Amino acid sequence: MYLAITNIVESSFFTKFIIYLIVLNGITMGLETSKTFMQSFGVYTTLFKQIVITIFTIEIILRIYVHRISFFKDPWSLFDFFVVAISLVPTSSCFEILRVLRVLRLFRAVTAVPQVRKIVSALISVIPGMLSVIALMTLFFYIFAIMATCLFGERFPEWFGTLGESFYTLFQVMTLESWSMGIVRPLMEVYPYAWVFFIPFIFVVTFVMINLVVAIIVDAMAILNQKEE
Amino acid sequence: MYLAITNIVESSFFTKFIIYLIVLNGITMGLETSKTFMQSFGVYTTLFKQIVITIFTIEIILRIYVHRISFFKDPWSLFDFFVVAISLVPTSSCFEILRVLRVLRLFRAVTAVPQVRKIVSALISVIPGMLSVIALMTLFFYIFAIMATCLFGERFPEWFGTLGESFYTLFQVMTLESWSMGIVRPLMEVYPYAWVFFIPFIFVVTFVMINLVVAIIVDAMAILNQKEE
Amino acid sequence: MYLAITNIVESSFFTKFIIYLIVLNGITMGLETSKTFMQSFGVYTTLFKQIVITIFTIEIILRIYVHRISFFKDPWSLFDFFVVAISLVPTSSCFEILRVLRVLRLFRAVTAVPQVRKIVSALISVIPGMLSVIALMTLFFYIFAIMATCLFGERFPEWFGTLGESFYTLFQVMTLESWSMGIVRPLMEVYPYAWVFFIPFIFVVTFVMINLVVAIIVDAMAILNQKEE
Amino acid sequence: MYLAITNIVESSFFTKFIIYLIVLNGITMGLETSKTFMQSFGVYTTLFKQIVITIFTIEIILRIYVHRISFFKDPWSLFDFFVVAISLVPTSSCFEILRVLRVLRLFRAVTAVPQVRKIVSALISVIPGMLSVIALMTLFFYIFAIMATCLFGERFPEWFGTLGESFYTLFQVMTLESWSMGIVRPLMEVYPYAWVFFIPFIFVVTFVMINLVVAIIVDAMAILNQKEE
Repeated sequence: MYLAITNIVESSFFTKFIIYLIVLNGITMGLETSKTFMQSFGVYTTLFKQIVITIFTIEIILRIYVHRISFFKDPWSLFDFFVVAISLVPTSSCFEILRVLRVLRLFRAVTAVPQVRKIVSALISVIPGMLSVIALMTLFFYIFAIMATCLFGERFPEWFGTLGESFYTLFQVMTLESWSMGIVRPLMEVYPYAWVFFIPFIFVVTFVMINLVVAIIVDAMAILNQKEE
Repeated sequence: MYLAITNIVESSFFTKFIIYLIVLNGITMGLETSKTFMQSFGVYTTLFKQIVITIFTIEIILRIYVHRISFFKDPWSLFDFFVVAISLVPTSSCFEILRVLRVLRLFRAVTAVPQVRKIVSALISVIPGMLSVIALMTLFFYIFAIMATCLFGERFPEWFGTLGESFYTLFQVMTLESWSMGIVRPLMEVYPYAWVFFIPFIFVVTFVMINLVVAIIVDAMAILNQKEE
Repeated sequence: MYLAITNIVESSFFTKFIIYLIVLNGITMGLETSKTFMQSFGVYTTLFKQIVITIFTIEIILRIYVHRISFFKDPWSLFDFFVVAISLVPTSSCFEILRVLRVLRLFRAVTAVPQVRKIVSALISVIPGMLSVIALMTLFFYIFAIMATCLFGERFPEWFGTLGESFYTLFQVMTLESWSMGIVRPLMEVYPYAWVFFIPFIFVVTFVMINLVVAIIVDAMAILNQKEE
Repeated sequence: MYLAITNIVESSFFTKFIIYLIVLNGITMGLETSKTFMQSFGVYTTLFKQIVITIFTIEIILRIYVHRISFFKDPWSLFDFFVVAISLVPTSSCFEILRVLRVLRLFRAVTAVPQVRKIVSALISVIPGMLSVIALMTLFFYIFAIMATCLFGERFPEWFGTLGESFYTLFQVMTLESWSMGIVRPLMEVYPYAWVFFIPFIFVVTFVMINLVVAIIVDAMAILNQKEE
């Protein structure tokens, strides 16, 4: 009946069986990289793949059939429905296998007891300031990318062509690798005063990326210092 | 009258209209990078640019006409007058478009509610120590640049020529990229005991740049630990 | 007798003599690098090596003979038995000399007084969260290595061949050096939309490596704020 | 008399005159890099240098003559006597000009009021743990340099020759630049299992360099939490 199926979806036996077969498919996705193992057991492994994908679709849509609107409030349901919906089509560049990320559900069972609850609570509570931090960083990258494209546009072939590639190059200047010997020394061969555009930028955006660490450390100590009042 | 004009400058309708047209020309500068869009809609877009910068000078000087000395106390007024006055000349290397940075005014509206007030209060209160930190860093770069120019002056063409380029090269050694395979291995081909000039330097200035992070984290927790007394 | 030998193993004279000869062989392996010193005093030096490893095996197995099961509870015993048992064979790639690491026992005597007790207590207490952090990081490297092998498998010769080398290359992208000019610019010569695989990855795993620093700083202040209640 | 000379050494007029001429020689050592300025005003400038260094020796030895043993307790006296005594000889590799670092004495006057007293107190109090941290790091570099020299000794020409150069190369691996494309990819062309020597090392020593930041942040908050009891 309706009540019996809503019991049987929440059965720990069959749910742990879903976890069993999904970590099984995770390790045979680890085995698919070894081409010889796919030469040896190929039809068996693609049978494993196709069967666990169709029964994965079966169990997710049965989770819909039991909890048509009751399935809405769970962010883990947001996670697994993202995994089903975005990775529904396999006629693409083989990237179905990110559904292995479904096994992240098992790491709910480690979030409870051994002191990582405070860390994940800090990670959850750091959201409404870190989003404003990344919006400020997007504004800085926007204005500096448009300034860099107005300056170093024509005479530079590949690092400042479009808006997206100029954003990419200034992002790589933020990641702090070879801005001198990959970006500056070709640029000072033409423009002798392009250094005064980079030197504030490498300061300000890495300083904001340090301020993010400051914000998450004070957010991870606010819950600690809550315990004295 | 005079009072009515001082009311009409503070009208939320026309002020939000200024914000509307400034984010409009901000995304128009986002569109100027795509040169096909400038090929198609060019006269319209440059009409947009010229008209909104003319009325931008109009509204800023009207803000002067209403608050001749009352406009002095606001650091946001310092900001917008910097943006207008330094970027008043367009007969230069195309860099007018940093007045898009004016839309930073809109991010006052996010500074109030969602917990970033403590972060920006930490960033405001970190000033009178971080200025001494950057003065110490400037002194270290000064003495190490003059020592580097006395040592590696003649026999190296471009990394230690002037004072500014030597300061630049030691700054890049502080940014920690290819000091070995871009700076050391040509240097040890001539001077076999020039390593002991770098190895203290890469330690001391990166250690001070870590101490800056220490100072801003303790300043971002001082406001937190103030709330128990 | 049995009791007298269990006293003489704990004799401070002979135990500090073991410490004397083990720091002696530490600086002897510091001297083995200079091959002229091995040309001059070589037979004496290898005599020193063979005699101290023979008597080292003697004293460790005498520590077993006195404390057959009483020797179990010490993690320092785990350390020295690892050093003896894993490096018992010298017919290998010359790597016996990591038994010099035995002198780490002497740094127990600095762990007591001068304020490093709090640091080593933080390092001991940071274990049951940092293990979950490294398990999460291993899962991320697993899924991103298999996704990288699906995407950049065939047409790239050495950076994405097996599973281990693809894991290695994405680890090097985590170490943040030349992902652009060593990994991206050959990749964008073929795939024009392979950047959107890297740009989330370099964000998420370096952000988790920053979160590790957050966890160890709040663990090093929890013992501090313990002292007010 | 004797008392009057011990007053006249502490005269604020002549002491501020020493500070005046030492910042004067600081800025003209900033000017010596411009060789045209040395072409124009050269004899005057070297006259300035020679006269103020001989009167610098005069005032330092007068500080000795007034306070023969009373000059011992000051670490600033340790600083200025280091500056005079180690840099007394000018017949060397031109490196006299580090006595410009004497102007650091003026930054005592900024250590008092504007909140940096807590930062420099944290920097003073971080000593007896950070020395043990750097001793541990020296031991790690010692054992890993000897292991790297035993493994990659013969077939590698310049990165693993002596003990000092192998220490230097593993230090550069700690500085995290081109360990892959400068150190690994030549090494995996011969040894296919040398990666398992690097991958623990780049983890452990950068993790200890992060733990240094942890120690200095908790030391900079211990003085903060001192103010509640």
